Amino acid sequence: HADVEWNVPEKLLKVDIPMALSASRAQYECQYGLIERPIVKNTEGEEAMFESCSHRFVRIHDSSYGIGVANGSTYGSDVSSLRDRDDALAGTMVRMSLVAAPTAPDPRTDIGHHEFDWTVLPCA
Amino acid sequence: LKVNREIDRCKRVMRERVWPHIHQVLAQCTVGAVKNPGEPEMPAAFITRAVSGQVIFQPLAVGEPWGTSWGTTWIRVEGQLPETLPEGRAIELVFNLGWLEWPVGGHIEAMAYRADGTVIKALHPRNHWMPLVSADGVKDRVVNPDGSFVVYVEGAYNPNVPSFTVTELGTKPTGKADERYEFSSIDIAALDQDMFDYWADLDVVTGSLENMNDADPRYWKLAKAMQRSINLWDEKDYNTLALARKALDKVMHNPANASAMTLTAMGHSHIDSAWLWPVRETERKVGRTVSNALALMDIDPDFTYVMSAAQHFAWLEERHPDLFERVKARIAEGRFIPVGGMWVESDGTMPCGESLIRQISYGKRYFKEKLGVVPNGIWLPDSFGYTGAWPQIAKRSGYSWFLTQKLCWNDTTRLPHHSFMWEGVDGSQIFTHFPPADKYDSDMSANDMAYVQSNYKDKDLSDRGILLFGYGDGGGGPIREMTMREHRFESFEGMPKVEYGTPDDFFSKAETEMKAEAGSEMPRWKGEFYFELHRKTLTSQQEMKRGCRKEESMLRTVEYLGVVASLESADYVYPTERIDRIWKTLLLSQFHDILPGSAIEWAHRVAREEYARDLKALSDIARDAIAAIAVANPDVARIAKARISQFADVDPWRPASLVSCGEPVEVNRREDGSATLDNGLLCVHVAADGTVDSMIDLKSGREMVAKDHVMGRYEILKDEPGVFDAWDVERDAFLCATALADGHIVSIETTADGSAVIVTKNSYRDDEISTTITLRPGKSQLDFHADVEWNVPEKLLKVDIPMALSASRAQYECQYGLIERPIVKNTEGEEAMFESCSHRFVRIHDSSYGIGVANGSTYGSDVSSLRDRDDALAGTMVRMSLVAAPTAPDPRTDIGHHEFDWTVLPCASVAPLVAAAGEINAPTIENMPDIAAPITLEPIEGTPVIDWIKLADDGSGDIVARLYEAAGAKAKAMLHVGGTLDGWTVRETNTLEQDESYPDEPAGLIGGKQQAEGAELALNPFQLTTLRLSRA
Amino acid sequence: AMQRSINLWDEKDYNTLALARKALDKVMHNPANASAMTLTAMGHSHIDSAWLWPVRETERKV
Amino acid sequence: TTRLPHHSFMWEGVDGSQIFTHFPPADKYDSDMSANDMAYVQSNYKDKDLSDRGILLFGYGD
Ligand SMILES: [Zn+2]
Ligand SMILES: [Zn+2]
Repeated sequence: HADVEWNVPEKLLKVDIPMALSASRAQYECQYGLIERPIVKNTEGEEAMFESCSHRFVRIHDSSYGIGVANGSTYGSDVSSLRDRDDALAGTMVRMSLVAAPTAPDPRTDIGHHEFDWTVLPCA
Repeated sequence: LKVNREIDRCKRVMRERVWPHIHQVLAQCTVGAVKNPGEPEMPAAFITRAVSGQVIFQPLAVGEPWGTSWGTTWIRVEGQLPETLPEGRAIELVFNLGWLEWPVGGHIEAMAYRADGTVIKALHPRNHWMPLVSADGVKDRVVNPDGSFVVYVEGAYNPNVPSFTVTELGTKPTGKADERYEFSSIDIAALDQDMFDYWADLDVVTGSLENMNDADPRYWKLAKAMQRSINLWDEKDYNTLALARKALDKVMHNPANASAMTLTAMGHSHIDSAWLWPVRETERKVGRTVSNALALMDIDPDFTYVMSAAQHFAWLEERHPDLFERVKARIAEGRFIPVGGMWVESDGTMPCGESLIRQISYGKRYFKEKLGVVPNGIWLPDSFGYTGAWPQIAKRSGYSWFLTQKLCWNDTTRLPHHSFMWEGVDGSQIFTHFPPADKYDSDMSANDMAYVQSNYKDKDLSDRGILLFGYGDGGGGPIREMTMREHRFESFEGMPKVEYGTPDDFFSKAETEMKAEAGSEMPRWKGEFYFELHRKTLTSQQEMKRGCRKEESMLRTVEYLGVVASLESADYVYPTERIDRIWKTLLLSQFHDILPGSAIEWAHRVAREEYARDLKALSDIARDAIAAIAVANPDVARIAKARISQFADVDPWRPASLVSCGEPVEVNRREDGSATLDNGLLCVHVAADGTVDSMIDLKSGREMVAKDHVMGRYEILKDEPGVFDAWDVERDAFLCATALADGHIVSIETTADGSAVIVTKNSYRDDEISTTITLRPGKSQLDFHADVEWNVPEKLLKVDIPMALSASRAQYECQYGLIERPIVKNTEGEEAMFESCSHRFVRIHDSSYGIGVANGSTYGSDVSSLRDRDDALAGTMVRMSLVAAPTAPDPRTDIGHHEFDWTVLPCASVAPLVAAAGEINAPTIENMPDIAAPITLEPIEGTPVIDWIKLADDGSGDIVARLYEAAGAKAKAMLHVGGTLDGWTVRETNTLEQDESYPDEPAGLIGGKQQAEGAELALNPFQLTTLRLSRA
Repeated sequence: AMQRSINLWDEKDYNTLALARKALDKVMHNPANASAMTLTAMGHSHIDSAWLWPVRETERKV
Repeated sequence: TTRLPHHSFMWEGVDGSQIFTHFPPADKYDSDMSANDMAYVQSNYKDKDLSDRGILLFGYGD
């Protein structure tokens, strides 16, 4: 549970959740049901999906295990693979966007005191 | 415009006013020849027989074909080498035997020998000349004290075989001269180096005007000098030549641009081990190409040449012993480079994991004892896609980089990058590069420079590429015209910088600089390289695909028995050499032209009867080894019809039998023709016309057949493609398929064991399909076995399996592991994947259930969703291709009597599917005593599978097991060993059975070398580890 | 280099300016091609002595 | 309708006397010394095979 006192414009904040489980696709939820999107983006069109929506949770799983993260009010995230310092596969990074501060139609947008809540679970 | 019309004048000047005045003809030679349309003999045995008296050499006829198709003509040439030869000029023979120009390695070739059995140089369409004197007063050894000399020429009258066209040429020696090639006066000529340099300069200059734009002033400063020169050269006054070259010099020395790329050029000729010619011809092709390569290492230094396919080196060792010691002299020098240690350039997707590992091993072994080299990367420029398990195998085999180019022919999509990091399913990554020229056989033209620099897909952060040149696909190598137009492109402002180099150094520096430059932005590709072309190569010649699996699936049994018999009986010699010969013969029939089945009728005929011979020879090593175990354990038990299938459901390598041993299977014939098979675990209902139409999983209580569909319906597609008949499938065919609704049940019966069988018949206008559906007691799977009497060409057969389970992706298997591909293809690039490979099974599953289908020899399939007649979702259709009949290189391909086997399972997890695939692909043997396996793992968690228990190759007596993980989840297990090898140690190796560790690769064992009994194993998803057990 | 520079200049921290210019320097010093033309530049402004204004204005324009 | 063939040439009158004439290849006297003008000057100059020399005027004119 985080309390932010955002004051600087033209910046974007987000937190990360590095998971020790590696898979080829990530699992989000829809209004009713679920979808999966690639993690490693191969073609030119896939690299255009570098940030995506997520209602209330994101799950990275395999045949027999999985780790999930559920949020309160974020609505945004992105996933990518993680590589160890000796350059072996480590897991998957799940970053979820918390608060941004544009300037174009609103000069003073999103200034001060935002709350955020989330939770991490091991879930088969 | 005036310039474009000035280019034509310059090209015609090159072709007529400059080119002929290079070889000044001095005198012509007397000739006599002997023809032979049979199979050729070894040259060494002919020369010594042709020196004493035993050949007559009746003279040739000027203007007639000098041979017959697939024949050999030996020609004895005698000249005089007269006096008054021009000063400081080279003297060489010129062989103009009626050459064409388009195919270099396709039509006739030749090879010139000395009168002791030694090779001089080979003769090809664009490279037909032999050095007599080298413009320096030194003569070749074949010159008498006077000008007399004598040459023997072995000429191969190979016909030109079209790629896709019905023909009778690729069958057998005809004895007739179909394509006429004349003789036309072999002669002697003096070479003019200055005119030759002038022609080279003109060629370099005039080829750059087609590729520049009329915006830089260089385009105009060039086209002016080209015009001033050819306006100054008068072929009737030699003194003007020196005037013409000086005009075309104010533009030849201009330093390259600041940002221009840098290309590393190496000579390279690709030889397809068997395609459009018999395999008895490839040996001579390798010989000719290599001889050409060494005759170009004395035209200029600093020229480098690469060569792959250790099998080619072996073929060269046996046929030209003298030409072998000249190669090794260059290897130690550093200009001749053997690359990519492998037996042959195998296929990239079809062979199993053990095939690839054995190829790498045999190649590395040959490159060590003979040449003394250790390659660092895999050389595979020509292949119909790549499996996706390649990165892990390569990294765990000691390799560092990877090379491909064939993936440019994709019909829909272009890959994003040329240099990138390729990560497999396991997670290991390998640096991969495509040559930007989009072809391995370049001619070092200006067109190729312009294309390389203007097509390279990573010009912002790499500015470094590779460039291969030479005449390939049939041999021939590079010609001396290519090398002397390389020194012109060294700087040549307007074009990339070019320099010679070796592949290892280029790859090292390119990878390291691209890494240290890009940062954590390095391009990356995870998955497999699906080839969007040539879909029919998965089913082109079925007897080749069935042969590759049946031989290899039983090499596993034969090698396992050698382990069991070498532990039981105290005296039993394991036949290493026979097995090695069989393995090499197998790896030769997995070339990228003969496993896809796209070669002439002759090549497949030979390769087909090899599978028959080695299958028979293999099942005599087996029964001779089983005889040893039979005397060591003389009273335990013996069962007929056993099958050692790795990873069963209860006992992994125990030899299970074929007698099912359950309670009988109740059969309920109905009056309308339908029947109802029902064992304890399934309730199958077969309709009146084959085609199971409902299958109940009595354990869970779920329908297994998609509603309003029937399982077993045969379709026959109408595939008549545009080009590459034996290669690819139109999408149009998928629209034209017609089901065989007619049919009936021929017989319903039960057998002695208690299983139930149903025998069906089906026909389409000439041919017959008779299926046998079996239900065995105590097995939750349905077995199909079909016998086809295929007779109609230009058709394609396949069966369908409609599944009552709907998902968004389908699951196939790779060499080691699994992959998933979409079912509903959304984008334009996805619709290009309408047919795909599948080794041994396909699974359609969801969160809590799944249905799988395993096959025996098919290798091909495609999936799509199924929609009910009221237009609600029904399930998924799985169709797998059985047999096709092209016509292009083989007029009579795949005619008559094919067999097929497959099985369908309900499987929540993947373990029973793997067990069923292993159990359906295993061969049968007789009188096999049932004894527990020596190596066993008790699964604490996950699904680890021991694949290839075998003996060591060092002859020391160790055991080597290759175990992996086949579920996609981490697996923990521990090792249990039988009472025959207690006290033994265990340790971890690489795939080549050597004590080498790599920091970027996880290991299986926990610890080091320790006692075998009780050692534990942890395997991260899709990991491949190798255990070695030693007596001490 | 154009992309690397503007990704480095933050108008709320002046010390980053010196960092941004150094990125847009690995490409500013590259010698012209061998065959490039040569142009002789001179400052020149053409004054139409009378057009779209009275002639009493051209004097001030000069 | 028509473009003249050359930018630098010898202009001979009715009498027979000749004078050396040049057009600035930028096709305008008021240039702003932009990259567009460099690209245009080098890619439009009509005698690049034997002259490789041109003039370039810049400033706000008219
Ligand atoms: Zn090839
Ligand atoms: Zn004016």
